[PDB]
Amino acid sequence: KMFIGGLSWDTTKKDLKDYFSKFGEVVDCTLKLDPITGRSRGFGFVLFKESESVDKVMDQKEHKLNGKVIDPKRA
Repeated sequence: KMFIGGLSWDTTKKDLKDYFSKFGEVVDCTLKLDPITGRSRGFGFVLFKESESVDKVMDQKEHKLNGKVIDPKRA
């Protein structure tokens, strides 16, 4: 699992999970940016299915989803 900081107030587990589907497989992907439930924490989480897939997305944190970069970490 990992932590992705810098999610857009209108992000979702789909656009973030798919954006991360290019690194490997994902069993989970949360997004704390609820623009409707006032539950937007400004970041979400990502949970890949394999270790090699996680290390890859961590090889370069110069990401850019929702039109904004993020902060990938080991949760």
